[PDB]
Amino acid sequence: MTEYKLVVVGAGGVGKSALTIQLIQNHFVDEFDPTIEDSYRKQVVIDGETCLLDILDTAGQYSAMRDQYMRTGEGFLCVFAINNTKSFEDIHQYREQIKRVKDSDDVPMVLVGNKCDLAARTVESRQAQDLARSYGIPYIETSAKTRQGVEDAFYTLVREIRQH
Ligand SMILES: Nc1nc2c(ncn2[C@@H]2O[C@H](COP(=O)(O)OP(=O)(O)NP(=O)(O)O)[C@@H](O)[C@H]2O)c(=O)[nH]1
Ligand SMILES: [Ca+2]
Ligand SMILES: [Mg+2]
Repeated sequence: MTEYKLVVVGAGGVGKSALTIQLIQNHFVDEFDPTIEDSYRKQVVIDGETCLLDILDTAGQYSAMRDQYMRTGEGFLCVFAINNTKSFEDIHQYREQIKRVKDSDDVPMVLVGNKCDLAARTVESRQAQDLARSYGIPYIETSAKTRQGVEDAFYTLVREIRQH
């Protein structure tokens, strides 16, 4: 069937692994031993259509391996956490690097603000909505913990790949 290659990127500790596992296994894991991090495949139904998601959950930081997953990846979730200002400031660098390897300022992407279940917010929604608008991509707030917005974020990325 149709297979969509999705890649999850962003700074250390924003929730890349928890987000991926929440989508794949429908629960919240508190910690991961990066015995690779790596790749998962899932059959899902999106807009009536059944299809295959191949999701790579990346490390925060081999240049050729990084460039390699950026080049083969079809869509990207760019994750920060709403309680970590530094993670939001790093977003620019992840997006720039993807655009530079793919040779396109039109790569399918969704800006993800994770940990929205938390009280100690340091990044306002309006700031992140502005950044996303500046890139011309959607913004979605998520919580891997409560599952808020998780399906929306991944499913929106797939649609962005189709609408490309
Ligand atoms: N409150 C809350 N905590 C979360 C959420 N998502 C992840 N966490 C917690 O935040 C920490 C980071 O999660 P993790 O998935 O390991 O992050 P990561 O981005 O994969 N880190 P790394 O880049 O080092 O692989 C973990 O302690 C996890 O339990 C969320 O939505 N809400
Ligand atoms: Ca280039
Ligand atoms: Mg991880």
